[PDB]
Amino acid sequence: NAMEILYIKGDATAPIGSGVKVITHICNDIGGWGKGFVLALSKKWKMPEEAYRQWYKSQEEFTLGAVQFVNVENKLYVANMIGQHGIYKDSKGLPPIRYDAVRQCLKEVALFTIAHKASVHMPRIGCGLAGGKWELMEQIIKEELITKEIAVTVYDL
Repeated sequence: NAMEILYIKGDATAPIGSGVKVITHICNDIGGWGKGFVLALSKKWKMPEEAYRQWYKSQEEFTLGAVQFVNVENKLYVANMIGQHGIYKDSKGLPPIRYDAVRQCLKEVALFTIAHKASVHMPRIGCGLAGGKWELMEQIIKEELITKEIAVTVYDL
């Protein structure tokens, strides 16, 4: 019980603190990169977007629950986590967010972060158009990261 999610004001593309850092965000499964946090990423680094777009074309494990890790600076990675289905709600009004997919992604982030002695930095992942409910998303993050003593910072903006 040593760790707790930290919430601060700011921009997850400008992560706080020291050591190796992984910026985690939720991507869709159709290769779309044009709305929300991805725009903040691409302002600062071309690599996450380009890696993701190449991944979409490769169709090599481009599936819900999969994660691509890209280096953007000395000691800084971005995790492109495929955690939402499509961009818009489906025919029965189900929002794109897939909580099970996000959890699977976070299991892979946990292993990566442990191996690299890293901390996690994120926006309020899933909130907004993906239709995620923070009270649920937060619980998944606590279970998959915080309980293993991986620091997590959520950036409000």
